Amino acid sequence: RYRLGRKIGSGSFGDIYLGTDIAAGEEVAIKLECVKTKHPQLHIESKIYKMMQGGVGIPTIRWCGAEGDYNVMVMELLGPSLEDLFNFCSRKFSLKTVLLLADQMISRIEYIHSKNFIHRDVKPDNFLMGLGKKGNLVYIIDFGLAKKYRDARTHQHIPYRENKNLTGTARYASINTHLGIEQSRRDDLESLGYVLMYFNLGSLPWQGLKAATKRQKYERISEKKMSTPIEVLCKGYPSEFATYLNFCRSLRFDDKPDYSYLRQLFRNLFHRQGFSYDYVFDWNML
Ligand SMILES: COc1ccc(OC)c(-c2cc(C(=O)Nc3cc(-c4[nH]c(SC)nc4-c4ccc(F)cc4)ccn3)n(C)c2)c1
Repeated sequence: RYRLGRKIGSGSFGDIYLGTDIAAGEEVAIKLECVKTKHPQLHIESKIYKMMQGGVGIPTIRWCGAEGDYNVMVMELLGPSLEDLFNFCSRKFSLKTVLLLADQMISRIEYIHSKNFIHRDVKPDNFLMGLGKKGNLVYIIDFGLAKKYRDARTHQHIPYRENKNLTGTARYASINTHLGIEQSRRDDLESLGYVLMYFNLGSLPWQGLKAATKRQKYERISEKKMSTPIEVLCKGYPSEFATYLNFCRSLRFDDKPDYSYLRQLFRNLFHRQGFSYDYVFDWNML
């Protein structure tokens, strides 16, 4: 029911291709997993997507299961990632674009959390713009590293644990993630904070650290991140970004974040600039 096209990259635990849904006469994206793999995960991830279905900015998928030597998941085709568009904009976003993105991304993460999961890999590569009439909508992708943090019925939080391996990207990981603490809601939001300052700066001060082993690289990133005060990181930019990061760093393991407070930070800032309020991102202005 699908024709496989060219390879376009890799997800957390599989390979990504373009394809043709011949029944629908539509192009789709296809994720493949070797059926004879040590730790199968595509089916689990598909179940997570299905629990998220219908939410704003949640892609629609179809778990087709096993064809030949591969488990197959099919997703509606989406547009470029925020990293692609960041490079298209020469690696700098205007304050307007950063704040519009911030408002969408805080709420996207809140939705995931409302469905009892934490994402644990918040980074620009995992946010894709929609196509056509939804070209202004930011979608989130990739639940291969997501984890349930509370019981669906009782809302009982999972237990506090330590000595956990880093799951996700080192550049945007929270400080407590580097220290091996079990991730929770606070960590997704802290990662988002680093993503936003990354959009503001073009790079983070813990980028481009040289090391031999990967472990050494991650340790150097961790140390630089813990030795860079938030006020230094955010120097020369509106205080709201530092307030955001400090607020995230003050949350306890099982605290429910005040998402509306953070959105309101950035919205008040947004409303003091004298922008035109047409909803246009930087990449659609050049
Ligand atoms: C027509 O609009 C544009 C404009 C520019 C573009 O590239 C700069 C593109 C464009 C967009 C893609 C693309 O890959 N779209 C896409 C990717 C995924 C995707 N990306 C990743 S990580 C690199 N995993 C998945 C994926 C996840 C689950 C699944 F079942 C299938 C794919 C999902 C849906 N659409 N490609 C190859 C080109 C489209």
